[PDB]
Amino acid sequence: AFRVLKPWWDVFTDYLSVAMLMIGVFGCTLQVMQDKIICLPKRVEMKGLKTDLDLQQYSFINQMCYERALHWYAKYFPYLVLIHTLVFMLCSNFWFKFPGSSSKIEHFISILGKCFDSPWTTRALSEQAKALFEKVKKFRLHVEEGDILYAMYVRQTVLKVIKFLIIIAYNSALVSKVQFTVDCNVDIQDMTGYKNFSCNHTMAHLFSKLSFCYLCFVSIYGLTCLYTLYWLFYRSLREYSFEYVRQETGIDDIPDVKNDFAFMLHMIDQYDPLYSKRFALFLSEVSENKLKQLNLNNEWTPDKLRQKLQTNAHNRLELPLIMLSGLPDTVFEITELQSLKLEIIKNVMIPATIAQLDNLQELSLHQCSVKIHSAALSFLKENLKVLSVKFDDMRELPPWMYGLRNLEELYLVGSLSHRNVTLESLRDLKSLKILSIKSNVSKIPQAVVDVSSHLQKMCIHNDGTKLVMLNNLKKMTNLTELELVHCDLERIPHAVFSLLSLQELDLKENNLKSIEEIVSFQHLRKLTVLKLWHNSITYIPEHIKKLTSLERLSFSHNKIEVLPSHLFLCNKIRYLDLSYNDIRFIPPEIGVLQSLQYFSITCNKVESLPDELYFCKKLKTLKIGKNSLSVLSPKIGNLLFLSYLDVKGNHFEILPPELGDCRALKRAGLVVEDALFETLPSDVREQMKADA
Amino acid sequence: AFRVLKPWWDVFTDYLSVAMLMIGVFGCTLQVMQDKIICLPKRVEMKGLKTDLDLQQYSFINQMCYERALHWYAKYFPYLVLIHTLVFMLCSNFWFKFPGSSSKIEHFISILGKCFDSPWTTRALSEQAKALFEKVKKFRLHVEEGDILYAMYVRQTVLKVIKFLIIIAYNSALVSKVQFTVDCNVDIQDMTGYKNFSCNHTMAHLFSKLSFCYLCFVSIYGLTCLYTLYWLFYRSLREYSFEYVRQETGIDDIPDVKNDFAFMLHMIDQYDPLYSKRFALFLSEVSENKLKQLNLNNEWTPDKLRQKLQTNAHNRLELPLIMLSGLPDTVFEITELQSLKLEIIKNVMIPATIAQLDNLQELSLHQCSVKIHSAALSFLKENLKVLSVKFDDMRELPPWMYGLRNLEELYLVGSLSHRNVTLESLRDLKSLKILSIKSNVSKIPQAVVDVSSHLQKMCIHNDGTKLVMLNNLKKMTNLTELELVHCDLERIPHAVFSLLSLQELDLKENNLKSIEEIVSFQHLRKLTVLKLWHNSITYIPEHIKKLTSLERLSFSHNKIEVLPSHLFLCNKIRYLDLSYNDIRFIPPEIGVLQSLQYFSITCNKVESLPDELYFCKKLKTLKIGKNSLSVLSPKIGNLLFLSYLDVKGNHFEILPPELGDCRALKRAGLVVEDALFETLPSDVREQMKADA
Repeated sequence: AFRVLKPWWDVFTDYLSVAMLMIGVFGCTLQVMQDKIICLPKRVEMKGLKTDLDLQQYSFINQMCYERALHWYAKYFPYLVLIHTLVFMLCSNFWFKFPGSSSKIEHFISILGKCFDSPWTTRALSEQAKALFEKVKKFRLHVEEGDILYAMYVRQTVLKVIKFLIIIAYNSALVSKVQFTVDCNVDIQDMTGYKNFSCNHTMAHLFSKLSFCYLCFVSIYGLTCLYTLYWLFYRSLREYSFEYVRQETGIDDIPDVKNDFAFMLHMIDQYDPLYSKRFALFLSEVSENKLKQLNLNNEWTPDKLRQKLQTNAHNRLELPLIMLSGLPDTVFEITELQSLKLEIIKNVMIPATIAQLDNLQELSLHQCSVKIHSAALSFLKENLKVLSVKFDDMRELPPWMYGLRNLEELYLVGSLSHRNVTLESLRDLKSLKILSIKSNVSKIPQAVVDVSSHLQKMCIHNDGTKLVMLNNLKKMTNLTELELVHCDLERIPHAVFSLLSLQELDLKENNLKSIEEIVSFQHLRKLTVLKLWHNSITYIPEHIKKLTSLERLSFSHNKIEVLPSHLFLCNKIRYLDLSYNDIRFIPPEIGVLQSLQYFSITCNKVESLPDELYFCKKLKTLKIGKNSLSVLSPKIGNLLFLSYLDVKGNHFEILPPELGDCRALKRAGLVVEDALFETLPSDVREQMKADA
Repeated sequence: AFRVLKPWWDVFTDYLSVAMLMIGVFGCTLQVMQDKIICLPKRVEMKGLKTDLDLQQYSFINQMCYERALHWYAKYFPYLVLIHTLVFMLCSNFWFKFPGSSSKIEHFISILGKCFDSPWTTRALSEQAKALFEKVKKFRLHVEEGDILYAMYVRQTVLKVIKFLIIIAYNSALVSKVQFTVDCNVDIQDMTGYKNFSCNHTMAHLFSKLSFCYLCFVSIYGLTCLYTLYWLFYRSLREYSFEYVRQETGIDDIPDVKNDFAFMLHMIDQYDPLYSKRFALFLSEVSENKLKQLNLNNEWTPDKLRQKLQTNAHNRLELPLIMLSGLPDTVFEITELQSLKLEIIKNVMIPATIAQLDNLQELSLHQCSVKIHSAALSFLKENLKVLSVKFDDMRELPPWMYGLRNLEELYLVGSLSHRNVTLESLRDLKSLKILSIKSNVSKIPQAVVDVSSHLQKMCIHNDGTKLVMLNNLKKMTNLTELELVHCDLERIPHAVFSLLSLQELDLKENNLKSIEEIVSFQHLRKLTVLKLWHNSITYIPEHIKKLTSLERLSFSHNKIEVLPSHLFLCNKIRYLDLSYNDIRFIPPEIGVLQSLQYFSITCNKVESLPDELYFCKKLKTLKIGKNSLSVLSPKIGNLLFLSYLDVKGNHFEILPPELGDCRALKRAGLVVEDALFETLPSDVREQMKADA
C-alpha cells in the first residue's frame, strides 16, 4: 500500500521533485544567510572619492534601492521554486490523499497482496483461500463500477504537464531579467543628497547559474510526463485482455476486466507481470469449483459419512445427501452401502470412481441435474437395480438412464405431460420389474409398451389427470400387479379386463359408486387384491360374490349402509376393510368367511354384533372404529388368535373378564377407552399389561 | 538484507562517496562563513597611504572584484563537489531503487536466507523444507526470464567510470586556475575614484590543498571502477556452472543457471561463496526426492500400515496402497504380509529392500507405473507366485515382468488388441499354472502357448469381443480348465474339442443357442463341470446323456422352456441350476439323479412338485425361488441333509411342520415369507430358529 504503487517514471519524477526541494531549500537558506545588497551614489593621479555619509544612511539606501530596482523574481526565486516543488509533490500524492480513491486503492492492494500470498494459487497452478475468493468477487463487483480513479489520475498527469509548460515558459524569460549589477534612479536626493545609485547583491550571479541548472531539472521532469502521456494515449487502458494466461493455463474464463481494473492490471504489470499472473486465477470460477471440491473432501470424512449412513425405506444401507456442491471423494471409499440418495445437488458428474462402489443396487435423485462418466455408465447398467428420481422440469432428467438394463425397480416423481408425456423409449430396461410414476399424465405412453414384455409391477398415481387413452394399458398383459390412485375414472374402464395375469387391483381416489363391470372380472379369476380407496360406492354389486380368488378386499371411504349378505360367497377372503362407510348392521352369514383374518369398519354407524362374527376365529385384527356397540359377547374367548382389536369409540361400559382368554391380545393390541379397561378385573389386566 | 548485496568494491565506493559529501559540506560551510576576498586600489622615508574610503566602498569593491577577476571555478568548486557527490550516490543507489529489479532482488534475498537457514541442507550434505522446495522452483522458473540486472549494473559502472573520467579531465586543468593573489581593473572610477585593484581571498591556498586532497579520492574511485569493469569484462558472468558442488557432493543435477541467475550467484560468491553453496542444494531434484521420501516416512509408520493390513481375495496378508507417490520405508520393515496391492502410484522404483520381505507370494498394480531394482527383480523372480496387473494404456505395464519365472497366478486388467493382442513372449515364466485376462481381444496371442507347456488353468474374459481365431488355444496341452466368459461366441468353437484335458468349462454371456456339438464334446470324457450362463439355448439335445462325468449344470438366464427327460440319464450330477428359465413343471425323472446336492430354479414357472424330488436325499441345498408353486409336500421330511431352502415368491399359505424333520435346514436355510413361517408350530419354529 506504500511501495508497489509506483511505476518507474513515477519514481523518477519523485526523485526529481526531491532534488527540486533540495534546490529550493538551499536557495532560501543562502538567501536568508547572505541576501545583502551594496549601494553607492552614482553621479559625480587619482585619489579617494569620499562620500561623507554615515553607516545608517547606507543601510537605508541599501534597503530602499533593494526594494526599488532589483526585480521581484530575483528576490523571490527560492520561495517560488520551493512552492512549485511542493505543488508537484501534493499534486502527485493527492492520488492517495483523497479518501474516496484511497479506500478503493487500499482495498485493492490488500486483496492483491493476500491473493499473491496464497500458496493455494501455486497448488492450483501446479483452503483458507476460499474465504479470499468471496472478497475477490466482492471487490470486483463493488469497484468495477468506478473508473473515476483512472480519470482523476489522468487529470493529475495533465495538470503536471501544463504546470511544467507554464514554469518553463515564464522562467525562460525571467532568468535573463536578474543581473549582478543594477542601477537605481530613485528620488531619495534632497533627503540624502543623492539621486542615482549603483548597486549589486551577492546572490545574483549564483542564482543565475543556479537557476540555469534548475531549468534543466524541470525539462527532464517534463519529458517524463510526455512519456506517461504517450503511455496514456497509446494503450486504451479502459480495457485489458489477458489472452496469454487463458492461452497458457487453458482456462477460458477470466475473459477481461473493467476500465479501472485494466488500469490497475497494467500498472502492476509495469511493476511486475508475475503479480498479474498470480492475481489472475482467483478470478477463475473453475479454481473456486476445485477449491470447493477440496474443502468438502477435507470436511467429508468417511467416518462422517458413516455417521450419516442409515437404512433406506427398502431395507438397504443408504447415505443421505441433502445439500452438496459435488461428490466428496471419501464417499467412494465406502462401498458397502447398498443404497444412496442425493437431493438438490445440481451440476454434478459421476466419475469412473463409482467402479469402487460395487456393492450398490439402489440410487435416488431428488432434483439433481447430474451426468455421468462412460465407465460410470457401464457400472450403472451392470450394477444398479433400483432407481428413484424426483425431478421437476426434466432438467434433472438424464437421457442415459434409458440405457440402463439391470434396473428392476424404478420410481418417477415429477410431472411429464404438463398433455402427452415426453417420455423417451423404455427399450434397454431389459431387467425392469417395478415401475413407479407420480406425474400428471393423461395418456399411457408408448414407451411403456417398450418394456412390458418382462415388467411385473407398475405404479401410477396421477394428481387427477384422468387416463383418457387406454390402448397401451390393454397391452400390459405380462404385467401382474396394478394399483390406481386418484386416476379419476369414476367407473371401471374396459382396459381393466384387458389384463388377465393381474392379481392385485386398486382404484384409489377414483370416486367409484357403481362398479358393476364385475361381469368381466368373471373373466379375471386371478384377482387376489381389490382396493377401492376414496370411492363413492353406496351400491354394492352382487356379481362380486361370483369371484373365488378374492383374498383381501378394500372399500375404504365409501357410502353403502347395508351390505348384502350374499357377498359372503367369496369365502377365500382374509383381509376385509369397509371402513368410512355408512354401514349399520352385520348379517349373520358373515360367519361363513372363516378365512377372514382382518376386519376394519371404522367411521361407520355399525350397531349390531352377531356372535357369528366370532365364528371366523382366524380374525386377528378387528377394527370397528368409533361406533355405538354396547355389549362384549363371551365368544371373544372364541378368538384365541385375536392379535389386534380396535373398539375405540363404542358403548362398552364394564368390560367382562373374557379378554383373559385372549392371550394373543395384550395392552398394545387393545384399542378401547381407559375407563373401559378400568372395569376389567385384576387377572385380565395383569395378563394383558405384563406376563403376570 | 542489504549487507550481502555489496561486494568490497561497492562498499569502498560508498565510503568514498561519503567522504566526498563530507568534503563538500566542509567546503560550502567554510565558503559561507570565512570566504571573503579583501581588495585594495592598486595604482597609487615611507609613510602611510590613507585612501580615505569608508567601510562601505570597501565592501562594494570587495564584492565587485570577488565576482569579476576571481575565477568562476574557484567560487563554484564546493557546489561542483556537492553535485558530483550526489550524482554518484543517486547512481549507486539506483540499482536497488528501481522497483522492477528490486522486487526480484528481495525475493532472491528471502529465498537465499531461507535456504541457507535450512539444516536439512547440512543433513543431506552430511521436514517442512519440502514446502521450501516449491518456493525454490517457482523462484527459479520466474527469475530465469531476466538478464536486466546484469545490463543495469554494467550501465551503472559505465556511468560511474565516465563521470570519473570527466572529473579528472577538467579538474586537472582547472585546479591551477585558482590563485592566492589576483589583479582586477574594473571601471569603478567615478564610483570610488579607482580603476585598478589588488585582491586575495583567504581560502585560496586552502582550496588548492583541499582540491588536491579531493582529487586524490577521486582517483582511487576510478581505479575501483576499473577493477569491477575488468572483473565485469574478464569472466563472462552471463553463464555460471557449479562444477565443484557437482563434483564435491557427487550429484550430477543442478547443471547450470540462467544469465541473471549466473550474475546473482557470482555476486553472492564475491560476498560469500558458502551462501550460494548452501543455496545450491535446494536446486537438486534428487535432494527434493530424498526429502519427500523422508517426510513421507515421517508420516508413514509400521503401525499405520498394519492397521491397513488385511486379507485379500486369495486369503493373504495384504497391504492396500491407494494414493501414494513413493514407497514408504516402513513398508520394508513389515515382512509378515503375504500379498501387496498398489493403486494409482506412478514414478516409483522398488528397491532391493524387498529382500528383507521374503514372505511374499502375491502382488498387485492398479494403475501404477513401477520400475524395479535388479536385486529386487531377482528376488521377485525367485519369490513371487501371484500377481495382479491393472493398466489403462500399457504405459503402466513394465515388460520386465515377462522375465519372471516362479510365478503361479497372473491377472491382467486392460485392453490388449488396441488388432493384435499386445503380448510379449511368455516363455520366461517357468511356473505359471493359472492365468486370468480382462481385455477386449478377439484372438489368442501366440506367446501363451509358450507357457501352455506347463499352464494348468486359462481364463479369458473379454468385454464382448468375439474370439474369432482359436488356433493357438488348441495347442494348450497342459490346459485343464478353460473359461470363455462374455466372448460373444454364439456357437461352440471347435478348439474346445482340441483340449483333451478339459475338466471345467464356462460359456457365460456368449448367448449360444445351438449346442448340438455335444457329440464332439463326447470326445472329452473328463467334462466334470459345464457352465451355460446367459446363453440362448432354448432346448437340450439328447447327446448330453452320453457324458457321464458331468457333475454341475448351469442354465442361469437361458431360454430353456421345456426340459427333456434324457437329461436325467446322468446320475453323477450334484449341482443343477436351471434358474431364470422358462420351465413350467418338472418330470419325475429328477428322482433318479440321487447324487444331486444343489438345485436352483429361481425365476422359473414351476407350479407343482414331482414327489420324486423328495427321493434324492443328497440335495443339501434347494433354491426353488420365486415361481408359481402353491403347496409344500410333507415328503420334504425325507431329505434330512437339506440345509437350505429358497421357496420365497410362491403361492404357499401354510408350511407343514415336516420341515422340522430336516435338522440341517433351519431358519437360516428357510427362505420363506414371515406369514408363511408363522404357519409353523411354536415347537418347530423355535427348533429351527434357535435352541428353543
